[PDB]
Amino acid sequence: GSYDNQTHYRFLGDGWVEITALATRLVHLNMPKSENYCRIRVHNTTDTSVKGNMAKDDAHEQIWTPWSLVDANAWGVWLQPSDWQYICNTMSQLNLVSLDQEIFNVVLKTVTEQDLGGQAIKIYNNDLTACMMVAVDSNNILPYTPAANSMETLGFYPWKPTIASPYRYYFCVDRDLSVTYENQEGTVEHNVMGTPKGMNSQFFTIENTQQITLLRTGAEFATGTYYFDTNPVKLTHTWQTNRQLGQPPLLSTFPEADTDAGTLTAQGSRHGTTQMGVNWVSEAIRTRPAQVGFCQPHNDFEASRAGPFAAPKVPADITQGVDKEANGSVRYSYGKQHGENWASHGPAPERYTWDETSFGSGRDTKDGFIQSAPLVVPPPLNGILTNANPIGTKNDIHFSNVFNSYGPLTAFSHPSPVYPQGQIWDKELDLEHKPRLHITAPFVCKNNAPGQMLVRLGPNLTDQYDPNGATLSRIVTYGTFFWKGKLTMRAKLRANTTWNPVYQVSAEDNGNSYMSVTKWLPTATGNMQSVPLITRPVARNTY
Amino acid sequence: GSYDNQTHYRFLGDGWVEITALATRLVHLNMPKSENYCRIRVHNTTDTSVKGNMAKDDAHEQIWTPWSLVDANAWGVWLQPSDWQYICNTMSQLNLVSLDQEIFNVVLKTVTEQDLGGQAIKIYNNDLTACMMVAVDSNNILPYTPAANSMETLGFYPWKPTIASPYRYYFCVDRDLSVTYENQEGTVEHNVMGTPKGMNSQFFTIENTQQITLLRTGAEFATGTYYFDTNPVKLTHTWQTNRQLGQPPLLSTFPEADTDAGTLTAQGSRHGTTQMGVNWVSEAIRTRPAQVGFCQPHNDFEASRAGPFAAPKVPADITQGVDKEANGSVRYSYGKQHGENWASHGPAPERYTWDETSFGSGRDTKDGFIQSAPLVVPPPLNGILTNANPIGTKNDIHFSNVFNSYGPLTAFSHPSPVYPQGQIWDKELDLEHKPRLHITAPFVCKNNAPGQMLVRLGPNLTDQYDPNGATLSRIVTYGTFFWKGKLTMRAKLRANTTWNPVYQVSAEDNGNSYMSVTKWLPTATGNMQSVPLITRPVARNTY
Amino acid sequence: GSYDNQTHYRFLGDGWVEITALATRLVHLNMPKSENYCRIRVHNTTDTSVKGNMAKDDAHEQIWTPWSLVDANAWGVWLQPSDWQYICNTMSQLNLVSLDQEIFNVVLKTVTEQDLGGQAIKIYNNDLTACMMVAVDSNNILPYTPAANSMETLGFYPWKPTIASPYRYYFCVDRDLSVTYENQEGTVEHNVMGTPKGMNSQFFTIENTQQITLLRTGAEFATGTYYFDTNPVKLTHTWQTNRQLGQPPLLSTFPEADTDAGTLTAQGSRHGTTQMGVNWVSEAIRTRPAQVGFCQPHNDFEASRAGPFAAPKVPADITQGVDKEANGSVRYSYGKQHGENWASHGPAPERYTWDETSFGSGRDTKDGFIQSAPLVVPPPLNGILTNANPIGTKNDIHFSNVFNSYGPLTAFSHPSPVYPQGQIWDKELDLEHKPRLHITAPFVCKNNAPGQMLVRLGPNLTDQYDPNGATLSRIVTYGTFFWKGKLTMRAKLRANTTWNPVYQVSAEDNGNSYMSVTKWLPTATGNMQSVPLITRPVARNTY
Repeated sequence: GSYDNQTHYRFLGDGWVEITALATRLVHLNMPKSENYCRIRVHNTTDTSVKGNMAKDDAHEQIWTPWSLVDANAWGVWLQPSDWQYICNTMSQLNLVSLDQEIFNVVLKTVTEQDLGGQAIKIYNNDLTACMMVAVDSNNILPYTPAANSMETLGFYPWKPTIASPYRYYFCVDRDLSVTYENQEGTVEHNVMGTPKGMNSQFFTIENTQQITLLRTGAEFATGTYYFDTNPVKLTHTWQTNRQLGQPPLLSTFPEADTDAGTLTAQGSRHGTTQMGVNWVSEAIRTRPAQVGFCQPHNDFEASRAGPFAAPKVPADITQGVDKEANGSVRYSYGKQHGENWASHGPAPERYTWDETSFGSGRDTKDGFIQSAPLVVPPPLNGILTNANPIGTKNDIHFSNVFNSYGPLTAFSHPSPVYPQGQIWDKELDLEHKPRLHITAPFVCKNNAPGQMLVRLGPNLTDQYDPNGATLSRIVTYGTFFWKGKLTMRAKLRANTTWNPVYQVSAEDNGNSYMSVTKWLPTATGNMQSVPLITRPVARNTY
Repeated sequence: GSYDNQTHYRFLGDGWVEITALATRLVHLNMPKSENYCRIRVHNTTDTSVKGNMAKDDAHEQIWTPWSLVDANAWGVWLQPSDWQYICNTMSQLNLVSLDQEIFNVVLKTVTEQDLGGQAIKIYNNDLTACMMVAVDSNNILPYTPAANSMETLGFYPWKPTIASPYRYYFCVDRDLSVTYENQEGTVEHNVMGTPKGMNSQFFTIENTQQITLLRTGAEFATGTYYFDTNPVKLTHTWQTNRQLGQPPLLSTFPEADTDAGTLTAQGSRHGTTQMGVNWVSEAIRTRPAQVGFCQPHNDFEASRAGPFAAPKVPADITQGVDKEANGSVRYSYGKQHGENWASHGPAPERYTWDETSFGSGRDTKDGFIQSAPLVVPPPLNGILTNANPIGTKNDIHFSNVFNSYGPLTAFSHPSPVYPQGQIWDKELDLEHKPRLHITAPFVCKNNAPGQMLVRLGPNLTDQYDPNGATLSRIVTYGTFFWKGKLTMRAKLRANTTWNPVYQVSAEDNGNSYMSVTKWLPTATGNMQSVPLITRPVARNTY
Repeated sequence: GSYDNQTHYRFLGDGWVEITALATRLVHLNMPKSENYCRIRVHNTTDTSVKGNMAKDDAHEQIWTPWSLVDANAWGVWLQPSDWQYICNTMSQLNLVSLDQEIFNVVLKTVTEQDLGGQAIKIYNNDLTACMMVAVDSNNILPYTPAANSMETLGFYPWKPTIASPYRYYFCVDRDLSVTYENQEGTVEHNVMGTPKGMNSQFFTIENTQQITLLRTGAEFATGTYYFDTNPVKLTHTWQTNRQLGQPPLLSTFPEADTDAGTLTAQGSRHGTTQMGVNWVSEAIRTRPAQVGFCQPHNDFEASRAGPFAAPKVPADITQGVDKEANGSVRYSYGKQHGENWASHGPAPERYTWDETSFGSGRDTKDGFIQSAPLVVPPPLNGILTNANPIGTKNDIHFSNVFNSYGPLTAFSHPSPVYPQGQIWDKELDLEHKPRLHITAPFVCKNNAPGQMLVRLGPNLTDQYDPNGATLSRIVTYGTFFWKGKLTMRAKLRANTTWNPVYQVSAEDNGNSYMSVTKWLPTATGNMQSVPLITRPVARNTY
């Protein structure tokens, strides 16, 4: 029964900090809309029957459970904006050690109607006998639904009450949606969503799969110390592109003044190795150890059995010919509970394009080209496939949209954790050949995910209860409880090597910069906001 | 000297079955056509000189050895059709522990001619002194030729005598075959098969490489318990595509009746993350953890030093816009000894397109498209590369034939073992960077393959034997022997999680279904057949 | 205080699974209609005074107790539809080991009236002092009333609240109802129900016979581990009829093609034994070891001291001349709490004719006949009593309605447990010569039944309580409590003997088959249903 909410750094020897984060929020649990598990076939035939709207398709089928989950899978739950700044400036890498959770001070209440002055007011009595059910999926039978996807985790301000994210999982049906364009003459050949297949139909109930701990008013619950098995993410970014790996060419002449340029040895009489057949070596055509960053086939919509979906890109830099979509810049969309300014009296969420700090893996899709199989030094008109030639028959789809250049020697940095609206852990997929990375979470658990902590208000019935005919009348209940977490981490402090001062995440004055300190400060009525900080300030050397 | 042929399941604790399969067949060994090793240059100049016939090329060069191999690399040798059904319905995964082999009851006979009634009958005397040679390639010097490729393993019915597959391996020559089309004006520029190169020419004799155990009539041989080091394959299939990973969007309105649909929150005011630049999030464009299944460049014919060959695809689902060739559905072609109906009095084999159960990795190549680098919600005519636009100059080759979308975050399930005509183990290639999977065998041995068991009738000469001039007259011999194998496996029983009844491989009545029980039943004259069963009935959850 | 609801299989050695089922429901206990024991003489003189309505008689006399019983005597309480499928496909037999019960989280509430807006709403306060009474009939003095007879056991879906079945038992009076037919001229000679006889009149109160544990709000109760003594039922069906026992006759000629038939040795020169006097032996008249299945006198209405009742048949197959009533196919009639579709907005229950899988004991009542005492090979007109000759004077009552052919060598299989609406245990009758089987429960307890668990809301009186004059005014109370059970079982895994794939209980796609998976799936509003599964898929060999 303690409201611990602060982070303790415990400096061991050899520069190994043990960051022990702590979080505590008041979760406001409400009664379900129904106590029944039900599959709801979502289909937007008013939005995909228009020609060209295949990216506007969100038609699916989901089992909707009466349970709701307490998901704390975001960094803003555990760390302050000043704690992320102290970690990112000073530590060199971050790892996850353990995760301990707890539920205490369970309080359940009912509502009642009383007439006062001609109107009806609410009366909030206590239930000293009604319970709430806690199920922890420690073996992971149920589907893993992280609430950081729909932005439904716990609130990032410790002094605010939190709602609980309702639990639902995907039921697997068929969907076949035709491919048109923006003003196509004709029709949509297929817009049909199928039936439950007998092969792969999984109806998971929480009751038949979990061991449920009933919590009456005044009871506490605890899951003891899940231990992580993840790989350490790095809090320093890389800058070396493919043209900055190895030894530079030695200069024949040196600059006399500070503004002059140094000339190299001529290309016909220069040493080194190439892979082209020309009898000259330059900085562009050389033999590098590997290829830093690769060319994604950006904005492709693969079509599996469940309808079209955009293929996920690995996030890289948006290099100066600025292309956010061609490199996979994640566009977040969060609410008032997760970082929006509370003075935003609008229905639209606050949205932010996350810019990736790894400057070596970006692909400028306007200065990339492909020449012919022998190398001529000026290529002719038919000997170069530039990024302005139409692929197929149509313009606006050049070769960079279909060129996939992932190879056996492609190296790329792990994508950085965005601080407030991020996601900490994700479980690895149950397929036999698992991907190398997840683009949603920097820590992919190798063995087993921590438990989905599901909570549910137990049903309080009225006296007229007939279990046969068509009705379920129950007393209106709501419950509030405290959740306490404890995320132990393990960081390594930064060594100082370079001469010049490195980049640090400081907070500027009240202006119009992005680290304006008026953001992380409550207003005259208390409207806090959390905007994303930078994760990897200090550069590191790749090679 | 025991005819063990049955499978014993031994249930250990914690649900760990030790399946100990057993096989025994009577192998009918015949005399070779010649005792000489000879390289036979196969070249079909009557079939590839026609324009467009580059997939009809089977021109190569092979060393033909006088030895024949006893290959038991198929599941039908070890398991009954009722044993595969008990394993696939009830176990969750399968692993290989050991493999023990044995050769006993060696019987050699000669033939003779005797005149009876004006015609010549055969007389089958015994050889009590002639031997047969057994070589087991336990160190794997010789080339690894699995006889499950040419469908030449042991017979799948235990009550039938079996022939032995002749041993031959590939000799490495050059082949350059020109690329034409179906009615091209012109000629074939190159249809020449080269000479033995001095660099890579390997002539492997069984005599100079192996230790040969001579088996006279009444002797037995045994290789003691090769121990496997393979990875466990899974007997449960996945259904989750890329649009069914993660948390579903929460519904704003719920369906009133059982036939209504539930509407979601509008896309302009929905939370989550994308990787496109639009200020709305839908189910198609979201940020998934990985990409389940990838886009193969289907029906491409790469041309190495030894002529053209189709690049192998990873088998996936054939999702409802049915495309068996674009996802790599293996087309088997077996004979009367391996699963054809014995009443099929024809020269043509029985052939079956194996359909893959992993429903999440299939790629519908008619509803896949690529848009421009910024995202507009209806794309224009020049802003989408659909699957009906010609690539290059010609139709019927759209972008899906050349789009390779394998990336650093591509996840895909291991392909399932087809039961009767499958292949159990394959050795990993001796290259320095080995592939992730083999599309022919679910168990790739990490250290060393089990031994190629080669057998050969020892030469019985006549009295006029001159080792110099041009002849080798020898007595006509044939031999029959028993082979006994023992394949120990290790399976894990299935946990029951879902509410609804899962899919099971039952046998329907005498009708026209695929699991009609009249298939696995001998006819009025005894014509059995083995058709492929389903390997992964029960679905599992990927994420 | 744990909501365990899942089934654990614990695989011991030698293939002996210990299935430990678990159930937990929220039982909604209501106040009785009166606190008095009262015998209610039910007599439908508006329904049996019509001529011919003797099967429409449900006139009896019952003591109605103020107690209600928590009966968990059905398989749907303990097992999921996917758990029955895993047991029936994979296990060979089933036995009952123990049974442990528990009552916890007892919550009692009253209702009150408050005026709001001109109408009266209900107010549900708590009783922290009122109790509920729990009596467990561990010695079985009271009459054994299984609530699976009137379909009043606990609900089969774990996420639904359950009502408690009211307790009542039969008081023994006389009833004499005359036998008429459908349009008889005359009258009903006797339709009189008698008085309490002094010899056999038993008035059982729960108070004077049981030891009652009072449970106030926050107390728990437990009955410790009743241990069963039942016989194992078999989860594999038989198919061998009386004409498929023993050695077949050897064929003289064999079929040449797959469609030909094999002829036997002629009957005049065939060996074997008969029991007829003819000098020829055929397949019909032979000497079998026993008689599989017998001929019940179907649809007879015996008349004891308490009125007419249908004599119970042993359920057998309904063999192809389909007769469900002549073999005793049990016709179940269940409600919305026990397996009806919840979208059925009707007063009529859902009803299902249970079909028995034992294919060897069925009696086709159209191809059965009786010949004369010596055997002629074509019988004459007066030498055969076929199933079209009238018995007595009237048609529609042939000899199969009165032929009872149970003998000293009649063998018959035990009837199978229907899964959802079944009944698990029944106690054996207290008569000196007990029947061989019960047609309602596969496990008849040899020594002592588990205890009838009776529950009752303790009386809460108002302040004006006079124990003499005619009134009992009490406060309106209702109570909810959790019941936790634990049924340990003991199964044996299936051995695989046959070559062909055996029958398995799979789930087909969304169609119109009986194992359509849309049945075991909630709808868009959550209307689950439980239809009966098959209990004995895999066949076994009788002889």
